[PDB]
Amino acid sequence: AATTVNGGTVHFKGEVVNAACAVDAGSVDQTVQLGQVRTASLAQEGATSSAVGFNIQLNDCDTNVASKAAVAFLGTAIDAGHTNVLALQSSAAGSATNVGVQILDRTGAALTLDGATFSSETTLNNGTNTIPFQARYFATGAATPGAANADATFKVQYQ
Amino acid sequence: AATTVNGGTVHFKGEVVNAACAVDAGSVDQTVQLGQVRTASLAQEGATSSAVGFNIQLNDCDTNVASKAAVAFLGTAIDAGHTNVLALQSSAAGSATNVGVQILDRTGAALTLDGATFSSETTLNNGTNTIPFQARYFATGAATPGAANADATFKVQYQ
Amino acid sequence: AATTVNGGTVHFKGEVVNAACAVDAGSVDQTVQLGQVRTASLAQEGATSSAVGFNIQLNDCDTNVASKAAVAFLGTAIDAGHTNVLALQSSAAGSATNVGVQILDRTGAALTLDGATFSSETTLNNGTNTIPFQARYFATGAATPGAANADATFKVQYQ
Amino acid sequence: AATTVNGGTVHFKGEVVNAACAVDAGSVDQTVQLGQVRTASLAQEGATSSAVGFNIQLNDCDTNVASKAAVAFLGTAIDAGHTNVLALQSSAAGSATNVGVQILDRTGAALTLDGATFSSETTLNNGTNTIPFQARYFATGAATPGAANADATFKVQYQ
Amino acid sequence: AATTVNGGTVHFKGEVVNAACAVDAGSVDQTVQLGQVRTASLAQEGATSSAVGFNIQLNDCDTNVASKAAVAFLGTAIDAGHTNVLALQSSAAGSATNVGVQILDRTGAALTLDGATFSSETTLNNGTNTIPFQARYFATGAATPGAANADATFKVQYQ
Amino acid sequence: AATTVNGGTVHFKGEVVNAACAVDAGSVDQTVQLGQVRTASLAQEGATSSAVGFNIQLNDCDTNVASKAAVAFLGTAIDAGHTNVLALQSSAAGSATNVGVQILDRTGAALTLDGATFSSETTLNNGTNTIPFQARYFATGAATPGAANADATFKVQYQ
Repeated sequence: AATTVNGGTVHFKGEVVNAACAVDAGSVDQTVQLGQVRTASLAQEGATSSAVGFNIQLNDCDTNVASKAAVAFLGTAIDAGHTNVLALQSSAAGSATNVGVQILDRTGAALTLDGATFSSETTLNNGTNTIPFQARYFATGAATPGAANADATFKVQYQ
Repeated sequence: AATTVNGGTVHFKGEVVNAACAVDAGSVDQTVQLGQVRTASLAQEGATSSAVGFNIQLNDCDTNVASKAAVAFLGTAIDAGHTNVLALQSSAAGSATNVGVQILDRTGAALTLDGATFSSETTLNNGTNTIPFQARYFATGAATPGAANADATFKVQYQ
Repeated sequence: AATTVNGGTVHFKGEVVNAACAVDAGSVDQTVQLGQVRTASLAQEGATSSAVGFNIQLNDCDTNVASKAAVAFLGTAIDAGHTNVLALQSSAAGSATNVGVQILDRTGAALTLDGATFSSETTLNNGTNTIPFQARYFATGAATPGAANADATFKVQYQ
Repeated sequence: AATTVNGGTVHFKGEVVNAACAVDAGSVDQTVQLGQVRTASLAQEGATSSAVGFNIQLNDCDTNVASKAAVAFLGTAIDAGHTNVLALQSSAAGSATNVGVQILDRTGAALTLDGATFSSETTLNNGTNTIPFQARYFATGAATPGAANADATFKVQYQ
Repeated sequence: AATTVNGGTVHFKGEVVNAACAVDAGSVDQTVQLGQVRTASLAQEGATSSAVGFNIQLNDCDTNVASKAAVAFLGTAIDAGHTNVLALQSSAAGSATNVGVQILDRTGAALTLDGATFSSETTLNNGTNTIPFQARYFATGAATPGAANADATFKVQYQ
Repeated sequence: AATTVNGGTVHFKGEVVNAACAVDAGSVDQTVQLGQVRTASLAQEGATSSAVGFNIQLNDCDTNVASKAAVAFLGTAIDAGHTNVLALQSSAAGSATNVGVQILDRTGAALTLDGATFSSETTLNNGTNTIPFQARYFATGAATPGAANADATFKVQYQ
């Protein structure tokens, strides 16, 4: 008779921005799988494999508010100096060696995973704008077998 | 020869309740994303956006044991007085301003995030009962860009 | 020479039940699309549009074991009080307003998305039984443009 | 004017291997549903139901590099001793009893979910090799109604 | 001009072992939820509910180094004498009564949470070995509503 | 009637810096797990295993204020002279021997855990800058089994 208990838990994930563009609910998080890459194939100093395609959906956009648009990516360096390529996940005893995922900016040139690296001339129109980006496999030298997992955060700037 | 080492770790999350309703294993924790909300859109004193939908699954329920059912939500106030709306996560230098997520009770009226606020006439039947709830964006005045993340805990009462 | 790597992943989805009815492998998950609904068309307090048709296939059924059969649906309320209608997906900044999908029980009367709402006199025969159900668009008042996506879980009771 | 916000998130899932075989992007994760199994049907000590079929696609394969090929599966034991059969998901209050999914190796004999159980003579050819495997329902005694969900990880060895 | 400040913090969690088996980075910590258990259901002296399934991934394994393998679990006793069952978390005013989680060894028989209780004949093969284990709800008598949370540490022995 | 008691406790963790970069709330503390490392694998004088990837998020950054950026790490020496590698946690009777975690600077060369070792040419842009860093396993000679846990503090300099 009269029993108070905790049902479950609800995670309210959200983020406030400007009146220029807003990422979709199911667009916030996207799963992009590169696949299994062979070491022999990526055993060259500066080797590049097929580039995966993916774009972040962003509905609710205006043109009078913001005309210009910038893009950036948040990640880690594959081999320190090579900040253009992403690094392994966190498997010190199960990851790969000199193997990562490079990020190409829609601007035309390859971007570097720095976070605040906003160097793109994206056009913002009235509707559901979308930011395209590529991500291929990049080797710093001798690719090794193991784990080639990682993560990146998308960035948008309204001007 | 003969090496004893610690494999890994196992988190045993559980909770004992009454013989009226029991939350499902994969129903215990649910990820609900509101998305990116524009300040200009939520720049009104008492502004409300689209309300997200979500229900907590609860299998194993009886009718002779408990007929009535109460529901409540655990969270924080957006602007103190507005305890009906949830508050920001914890980013003092990256969160939003006057922006939160309101909780609507299935009873019909809007509920306030107080925890012990059990004001709902939910009918408990024999089977897998479920508690519906909505959660839209609520502005206390001038919405600001940044972070609009938060969390809430579900509550159930058997009578 | 001798390289051990992780091929892929296999998700084994299953569920044990009684010897009365068993859902088919390809019948477990069904994709039902309502389509694009106009606000002006659903801008009435308690408006209803065309009802979609769909039935869950369930082979392997007995008659001596269970003669009676109950049915229920798991979902969320469109406007709290209106628990009979489903709610939006989770797009706080891209969903609709006062727009949802109602569920009609094969029993004749409209059922409410509560989960444990088993109120149907379904006849269980020897063979491949199937549970019919309808789902039309329901407006609580002034329909709004955006997203009208949601999900529901089917429920069966053997007696 | 000039507003920097976080767009979304991108999950870069990958894995480096040898120059013998590489799993396809859409082949990495496969959804295999067994369906609803009746207790009465699996209420025998060592009962087996229909076996589901599924094979992991693996393009980019060589023959001069690796001629032999091994296969293994990662999972849990249904009843401890019965490590050959998979166990329930994690629903302590919603799962089944003595009900699981057995794994059959393409080698001919049934394999046990141990992870490092590589006991198969798979032939590696030049092209897109594929590893076949079956998975039927296995009862340790008296099957119970509830949840029969689980997961397994595929394993490949190049020699 | 020239400002030195502390960025953040990095927790380097690791553990050195033998050349027989090594737990994966993301396998080190695993989240296993039992769910909500009803008192009436666990109100019997020595009552047992559904057993959850879970296995600790351990890549990098050899066969010539270690052939035999032992397993153990670290936890607390539910009711002192019943060291086979885990105890509550630490909520003296919010936990349950006579309610815990039992641990079943893959060896076939049920193991007791003692830590150094290595009584299993696990076979170590070349590749990614995995240790299966079950964990159901165990009542010492009259189950009570509240909190049924706890934790356990995995243990492995190479011989 | 009228009872004054202490509810709980709230830890207010914060840090004031310059107008060049500010670490995120959930970015302040990051959990990086290396995993289980085999002694035989790290039984070489100056052995290095897979390097883990991780970057500290830092939103709110300016370009006119600070253009150059320095980075440093705070930790202990694995074997005194080897200040480039981190040392064990504090388990004098449960830690490892000659086993630690090296830190690689994004500048390209490997950095030493000294704290005030700011030797990196990081570019500061307008937005959410991020500092990448790697951390692999480093052996001073004969690796031993036990504990390989440690901690490091991130450092940033604005110029």
